[PDB]
Amino acid sequence: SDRRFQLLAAAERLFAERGFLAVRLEDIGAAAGVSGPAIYRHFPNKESLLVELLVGVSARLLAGARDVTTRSANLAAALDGLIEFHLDFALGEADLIRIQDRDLAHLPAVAERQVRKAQRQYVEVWVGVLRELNPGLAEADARLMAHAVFGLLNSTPHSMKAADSKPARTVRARAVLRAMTVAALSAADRCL
Amino acid sequence: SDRRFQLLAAAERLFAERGFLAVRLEDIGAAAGVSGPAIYRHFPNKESLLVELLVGVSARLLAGARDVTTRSANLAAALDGLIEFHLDFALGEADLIRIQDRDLAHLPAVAERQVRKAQRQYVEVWVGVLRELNPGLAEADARLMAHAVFGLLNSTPHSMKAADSKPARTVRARAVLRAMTVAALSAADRCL
Repeated sequence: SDRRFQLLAAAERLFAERGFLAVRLEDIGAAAGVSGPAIYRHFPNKESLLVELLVGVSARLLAGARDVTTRSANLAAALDGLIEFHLDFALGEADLIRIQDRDLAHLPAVAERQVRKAQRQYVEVWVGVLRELNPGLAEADARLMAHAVFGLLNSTPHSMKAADSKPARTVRARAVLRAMTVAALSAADRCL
Repeated sequence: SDRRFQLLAAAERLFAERGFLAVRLEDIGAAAGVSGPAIYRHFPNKESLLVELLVGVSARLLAGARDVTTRSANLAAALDGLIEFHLDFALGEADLIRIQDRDLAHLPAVAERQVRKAQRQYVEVWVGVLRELNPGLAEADARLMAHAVFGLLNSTPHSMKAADSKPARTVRARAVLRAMTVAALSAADRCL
């Protein structure tokens, strides 16, 4: 029916492999599996994809994270809920992490401000939960731990590349990273 | 005597705060503290600084990391040596990490290839040490562990920004980060 979402999918990958500037809109629809010039109806032109792609997913992850917090019985499980929830994003949507890391600056200034706002709030969602579990942590302490863990979790692009993606490797990748992050937050709490 | 290094120093800060593209060579020497056109003798023009800056430091960190391996009494101590050696770079040379994050693409093809070559080998130095400490782990495990740890350590620029640099905060950053990375690497050895 609607060839739009099929086209976004193609953009995500092509922006992930070769750079945003490297990728030309012409071969987005070609590699996508879509018609000729009917593409130039909803995604003229290139920058328009990047914005929906980044701004969209970023707004979700903030909502999705703030949901985990609301739905959690207590704080202990809220932290686990986040760890898992981010791990899902981290291992599943490994393309968007690379796009975050490179092509965030080739986003229109209005949308860039917007995406950064969401990231900041998403870190603050963690900080909130991380800091209420251990009130002896300062703001900057929670932040440090929060970015630390994300740094660790979002390091997957340097390991979970296209020539890989085997589900046996993914679940083992998940198993470890989880184990790493939980033990990293615990070491932090004890240190301070 | 020779105001080249003073010019290098200026560059690092200016490339870190404002983007590479945004930085004009004119105001590198201005904010640096140097003469007018005598600058245009050893660093014409802009791109030249970025290459010496990145290629120099990258090639050093490889050497420095490979030194830690050699001189260390045993393997367990070689890991602590590396963790501490990277912490030195991660927290101290915070500017470069932000430049490695963004403006690696605006390096000439020959230099970019060389900078990535060093990063790759620097990871392999860890891999080598991390894999001999636990031969139960396969290659792809020790890679994921290495990149995991670097993601955690190189998350500093999201906290230790220019509006700060109070040494009390850095020793705390160093203490937490080390504690987190050491606890994380063991969790990895256990889980798998």
